[PDB]
Amino acid sequence: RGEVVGESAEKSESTATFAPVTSLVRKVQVTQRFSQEVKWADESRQLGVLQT
Amino acid sequence: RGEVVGESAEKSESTATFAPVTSLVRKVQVTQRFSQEVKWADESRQLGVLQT
Repeated sequence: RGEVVGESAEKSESTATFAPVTSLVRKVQVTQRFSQEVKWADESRQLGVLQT
Repeated sequence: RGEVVGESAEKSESTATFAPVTSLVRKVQVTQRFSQEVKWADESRQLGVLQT
């Protein structure tokens, strides 16, 4: 901030203050489980279940 | 769905789910009955009745 001062009046200081802020780190996973029966059914009959 | 995991938190599973749906089959008929005298009237006068 600025300060208003007289002719030989004593001057002050006012200085910028700073602080840090920090990230977190999040790991996200998805796991889908199915029978090998479902792989056989899809690859024979062309369902597109594994692709969807 | 995704799951948020720590550095050695235990990972879980979430899998897609599916179901089938089925059509019906439906047979539709229209039958219109007329006298032989109507066919003769129509084709001799050009009535257009049988075209309609």
